[PDB]
Amino acid sequence: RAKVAMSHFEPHEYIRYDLLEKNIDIVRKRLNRPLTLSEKIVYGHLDDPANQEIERGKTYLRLRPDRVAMQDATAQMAMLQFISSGLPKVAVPSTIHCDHLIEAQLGGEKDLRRAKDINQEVYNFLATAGAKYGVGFWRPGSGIIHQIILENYAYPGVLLIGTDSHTPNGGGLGGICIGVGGADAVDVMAGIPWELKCPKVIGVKLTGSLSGWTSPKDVILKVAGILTVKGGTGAIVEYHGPGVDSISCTGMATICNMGAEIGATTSVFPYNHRMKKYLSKTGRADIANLADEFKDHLVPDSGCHYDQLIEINLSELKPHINGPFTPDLAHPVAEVGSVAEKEGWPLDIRVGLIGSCTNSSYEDMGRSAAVAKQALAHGLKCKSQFTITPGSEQIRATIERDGYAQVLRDVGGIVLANACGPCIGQWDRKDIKKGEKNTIVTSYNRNFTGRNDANPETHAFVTSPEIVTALAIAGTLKFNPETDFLTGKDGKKFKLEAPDADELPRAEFDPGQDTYQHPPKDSSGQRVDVSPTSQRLQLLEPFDKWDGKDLEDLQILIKVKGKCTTDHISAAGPWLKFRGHLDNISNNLLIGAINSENRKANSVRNAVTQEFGPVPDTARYYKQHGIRWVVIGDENYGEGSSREHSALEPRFLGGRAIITKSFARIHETNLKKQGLLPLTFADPADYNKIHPVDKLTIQGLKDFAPGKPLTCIIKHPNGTQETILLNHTFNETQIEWFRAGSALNRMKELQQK
Ligand code: SF4
Ligand SMILES: [O-]
Repeated sequence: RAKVAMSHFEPHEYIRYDLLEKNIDIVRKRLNRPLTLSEKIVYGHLDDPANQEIERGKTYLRLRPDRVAMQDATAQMAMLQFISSGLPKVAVPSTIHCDHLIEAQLGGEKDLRRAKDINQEVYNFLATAGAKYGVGFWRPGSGIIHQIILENYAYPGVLLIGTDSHTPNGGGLGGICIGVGGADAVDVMAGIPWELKCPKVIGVKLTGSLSGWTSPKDVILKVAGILTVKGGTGAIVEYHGPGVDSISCTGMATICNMGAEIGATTSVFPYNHRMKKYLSKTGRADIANLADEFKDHLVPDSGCHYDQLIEINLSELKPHINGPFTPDLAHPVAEVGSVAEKEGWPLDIRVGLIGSCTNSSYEDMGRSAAVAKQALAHGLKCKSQFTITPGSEQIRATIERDGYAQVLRDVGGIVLANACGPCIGQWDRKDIKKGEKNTIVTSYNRNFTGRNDANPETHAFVTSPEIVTALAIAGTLKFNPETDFLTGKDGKKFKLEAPDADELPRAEFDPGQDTYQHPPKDSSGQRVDVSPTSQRLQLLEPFDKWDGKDLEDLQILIKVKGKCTTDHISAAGPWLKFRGHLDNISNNLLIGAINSENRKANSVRNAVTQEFGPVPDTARYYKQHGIRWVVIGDENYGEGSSREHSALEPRFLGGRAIITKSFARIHETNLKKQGLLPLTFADPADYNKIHPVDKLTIQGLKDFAPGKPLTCIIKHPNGTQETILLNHTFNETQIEWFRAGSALNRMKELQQK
């Protein structure tokens, strides 16, 4: 047996491709059919491969992940729940990355110094709880969670879970990396099996090769346009075909990253020589050599069956730019100017923003610098404001060293700290006023309303970093880098040629400053202090167990119209200040959702006072008076970012059930984890039978069972009653979470008490 360590920081934790192989072989003896690559890695990690029921789309798999990664906006509540479990140490390699609480304002070093003073209490809490429980800690300034994972922790065949919806990024290195809520990370840190509904597999066969201005980002901008934001739900997207070898390993991670915007469980590429190359240049040639010996297990079987196949010819793909509003409104760059003109979207670009974990590779930075040096060679600078977010300290130190950062400063860019910043709305943006209509273009991934600056009228478009750079120099959406001319300082018209740049540094990567803090797994006599008067951190009081009774005469808090993402439910931005304080963050509950009654945000009728007011204030009034309530939603409810606060906050303010036409995956799991009932209409037209004034009784909880629907009695004010049926996806493990009041309550019953 080979003894190759999982990373440079865990020299004693070895990669177990021997167990992966053994489990794949138990499973293919049972199934007698070819396995896709995602099937090999996922079934290769089952807790019990001989007995597990495997039906794509139907069974819940009990899995053993190799490691857990958390970022600091979700690590605080995952760790406060681990502290209530009472367990002494994490069971698997786990890390915390401090990337979400650094606000962009002054640029780089100045913003990091300010964040360290402002967020002291929280960074402290996380560093101490990390030292105490055996969790590795990447300090503020070190980089964004997915770039640090790609550079240090992802490898072919890993099963990794992360408390962030863009965890799929690590699929660019052939692993299965899945986004989860904080309570799912607590299961694995605690050592119990992790459950995942068996995925469907969408295959995307790539043919030809990219060339010119077309980059890896255009592949997933095209795929998002084809599948739409609800097309990937419950499936893994598995890229394959001869065109795969023409994409860099970091380009593969860009594509897997943005698969989060079509609702996919994750995305994955097969192990090939581009990944081998990246592993060797990031100090992990021993891992590339071991994966070469287990190569058969890290590619799909011949003839495996995909549930949907899409074919993309890379040689015909053109540059794309998606938005405004939703990531699946796809346009060629060649025609977004004309469409904008037509639709009334501002053509003048105020800000061009590149980088973040989706698009800060060395190759991305080099291609953007290659565009920028052509503008500089004609005496031009950006017309738009222009920001650059490096995804890690290693990338910042290396592009600084190889000269790209200076080219990007000379065209007018400001380099921001190695942190999410504008990508999750941590941006002190003052060039526009709130409600001023304007257009920004980014090389990020989500461009939903208010995501980047909390201004509903900002039209955000997502594209590749080299296209953001060319459009920031032109200053307008009415500019096509492939066809159009700019006028230099000197009066000559010139055309931008297609950027060419190296994939990886010729020299090695410069790691930059010391940013990792290993746990004393010696010492650990750390005491975690949470002040009882902190406004930022609060220990959890357990939720009530189920009373054994049906839910009668539930009040509707709000019937939501249309789209309701986790940012409508639990907004980010300034509310990130309270991600470790459940009572204070609950003051944002559902403030962005549209009430069907009046089509306004944050204005619902209080049933007792008959005043219209804020949703959190109304939910606290109902709670205070003993009125149990419900939310009614439309399709794909809870779409988006993974924040379990979206499920914790309604449980905390007295909600009992959320009834919708359908749920996004991570949010439905988070609702079940927190003791709420996520239920869907057995007939979606019944959404129209429920009016805001109706009261509901959910009956049948005594006989709650997998596959059996619950009965809902709609009680109309005129005395009419209508019965409808509601489906649920609970298996009996999950019904036990409901009966105990939460999954954490259940686990504590199992820990002998
Ligand atoms: S907020 Fe943006 S930069 Fe931060 S982890 Fe998510 S995708 Fe990456
Ligand atoms: O994310």
